[PDB]
Amino acid sequence: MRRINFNDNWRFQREISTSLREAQKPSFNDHSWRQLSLPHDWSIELDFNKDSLATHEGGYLDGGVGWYRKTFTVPSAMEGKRISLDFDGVYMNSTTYLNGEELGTYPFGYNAFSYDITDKLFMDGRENVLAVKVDNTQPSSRWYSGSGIYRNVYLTVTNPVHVARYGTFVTTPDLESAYAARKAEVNIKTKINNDSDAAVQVKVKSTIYDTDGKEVASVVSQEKTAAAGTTAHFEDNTVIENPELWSLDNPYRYKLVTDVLIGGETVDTYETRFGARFFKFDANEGFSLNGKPMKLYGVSMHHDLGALGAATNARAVERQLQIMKDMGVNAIRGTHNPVSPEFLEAVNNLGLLLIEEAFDCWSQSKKTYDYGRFFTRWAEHDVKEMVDRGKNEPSIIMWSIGNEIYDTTSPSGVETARNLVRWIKEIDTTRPTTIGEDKTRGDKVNVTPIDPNILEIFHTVDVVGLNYSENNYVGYHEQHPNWKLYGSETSSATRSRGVYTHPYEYNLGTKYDDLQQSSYDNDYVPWGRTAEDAWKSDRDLKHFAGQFIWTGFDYIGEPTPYYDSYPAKSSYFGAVDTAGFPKDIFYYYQSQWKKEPMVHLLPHWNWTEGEPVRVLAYTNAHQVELFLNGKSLGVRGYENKKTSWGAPYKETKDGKTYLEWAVPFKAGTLEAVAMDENGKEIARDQVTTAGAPAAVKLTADRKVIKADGTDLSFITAEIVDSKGNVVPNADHLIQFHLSGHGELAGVDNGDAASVERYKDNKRKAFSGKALAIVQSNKLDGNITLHASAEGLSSGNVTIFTTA
Ligand SMILES: [Cl-]
Repeated sequence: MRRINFNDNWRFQREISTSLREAQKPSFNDHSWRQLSLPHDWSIELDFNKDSLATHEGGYLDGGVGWYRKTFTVPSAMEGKRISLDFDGVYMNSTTYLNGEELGTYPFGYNAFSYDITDKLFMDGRENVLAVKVDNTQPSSRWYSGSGIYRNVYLTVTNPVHVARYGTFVTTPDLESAYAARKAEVNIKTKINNDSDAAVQVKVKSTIYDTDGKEVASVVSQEKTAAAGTTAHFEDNTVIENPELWSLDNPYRYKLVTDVLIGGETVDTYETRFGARFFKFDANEGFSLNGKPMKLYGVSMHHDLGALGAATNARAVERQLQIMKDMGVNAIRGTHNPVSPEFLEAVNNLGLLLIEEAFDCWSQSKKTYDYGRFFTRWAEHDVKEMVDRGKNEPSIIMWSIGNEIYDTTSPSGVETARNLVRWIKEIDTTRPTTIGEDKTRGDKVNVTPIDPNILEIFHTVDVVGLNYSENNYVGYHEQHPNWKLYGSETSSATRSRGVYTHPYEYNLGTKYDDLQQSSYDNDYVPWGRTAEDAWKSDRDLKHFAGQFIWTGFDYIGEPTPYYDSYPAKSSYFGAVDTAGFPKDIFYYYQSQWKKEPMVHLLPHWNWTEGEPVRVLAYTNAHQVELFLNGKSLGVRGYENKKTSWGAPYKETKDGKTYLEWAVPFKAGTLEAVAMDENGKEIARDQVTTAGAPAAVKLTADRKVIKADGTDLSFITAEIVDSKGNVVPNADHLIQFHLSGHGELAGVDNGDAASVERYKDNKRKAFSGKALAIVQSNKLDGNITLHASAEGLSSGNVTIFTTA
């Protein structure tokens, strides 16, 4: 096979009391070391440490130095092949050794890297020893990084003449024109390395298949010389008749098969999935995909997967992006680093647009051990790795050169911004460059005079991302009519799932004794906005392409506004908690961004008789009538408004994008009946007063999963009363017992202020719920999860795994 899974049969040990510098030596004694499979994050397995050098920013989880070793033989089927060791990502500052000799060192923690080991392996079934030193000396990060070989590891095995790494570039030049003529013009550039010791003549055959595997196009290149140790470049054009475009609703991808021909014989075969799509950022009209105008309904996403830490998992990342798509999201910003290949696969298959972002710093460091100290020597390598990895991916629309980069106020920053966009364009000229810039925010009210160096950087990129800068959206468009503006980072409102504090108080960067934030859209950072305010500023302007809220999902670390407030260890920014459980604001975004009628009530209905409860309805319906125990508490409605260019939206006469009642509490059932303009019912939602806690209820998101050792079932554990109603403030400890053909990969409840382990077999409910993550093994069979709590009845669920 051309690519081999190399994740199995590793050994791992943290450096704690004594130096592991000798672990580079083949003869080093690792018989005491832990045996594991990658991917692996060593930080997520550790207890929280309030004295951690990671601090609150890194979620109080230690990093430090760790070593991996693998002892292996080479199969005889690999003799005379080119062999490379491919890491998708190691966090961070790794040094790799084979048979006691350094292959190299790799500072950056979020790019793939590769070492040719063809001439370094012992063949003849002799033992080889790989040793990887991982140096995550802290503090290295403003968010939870994780530590170790947290992404997949592979061998690439080819004949001496082969398609290079990232050796194809498939494009659809002038697709808008071609498509109106019922075709896609397909430009294919192919790089062939000759790693033999003598020149060859080589041709490239390019065959395009549809998703059913039907051939749709074919082209054979002219012959070209490839001298020994050099790359030959080919460029070929073909046509797909009546092409299927890649779009959000139909994320259709073709497959290019590249055959490398020498003397008519195939010496290499290489596959490239791609999509045909075109898009535009317009200074006046905003964004459009395949000629359809739309706003970017965007979220920022960090790379951790909650209770899995950084350790990549295709199903976990697909689940996060499915939940974002359910919220009405059409676009993601990879804040603030290249994403995993599993994340790319998910956005390509789900139909989501992606901004890929290289850097959280250039040379000026944000944290002592971050990439800043490497930047001046490695930035060209790392930015080109990101672009070269992702240039064929239809989901990727833009390349961000950085986020909130201090250097952009300096002439040094101007020169760096020119270098980064030049280096990107040497790989890919088909996508706009961008940056996320916060330093024009100024006083949040008036149009900020732009720093001269920021202004020259805004002229250097194709598309200007503003962070937290609503006051400039109109002014910069008027003063710079050719700029394409969007919100690269917005809101940073803070909220805890199921917490309904200070209901009539709108507070900025305020801490409470409960270590929580309120889900009335009424807690947000001093630089930020409510969800509503950041949305209104965008909604109202056609020229503004859209926005990427901070954030879609909670992540580990950055527990703002609880800066020094252990056990506050994970974020409040997410629309959805680390466990995948939506907060109320998830339904606010649905109400603004989706067409399918919905209505969502908050808060819960467990209060004290007589107390006036602030009741909200998030809804895209014209009106809602609220009922308590079957009796009307009154109709609330929107005006059917239009933006300046006639786009319809719903807002009250007082400017609200939600509906509101004040209800004297009476136990029972509160019901929201959503109606169209005519009074016809189009959606309903209810909340019931819960009784005493009685049982643990388990629900699997997927009852059947693959017995491949990596597929997951996400099990919701709820605390319910004797009628099955979720107890909305329940915090009961749930003990999980797993039996069968699987393992408990993690537990979570999304509570930012919990220092319960993620790697454990018990978890407290938070606001009624907890999560258990069940992983398959390689033998098919049944997995049974039993969940108990003191004084309650137990819950049980069976998962089937298929081989
Ligand atoms: Cl593509």
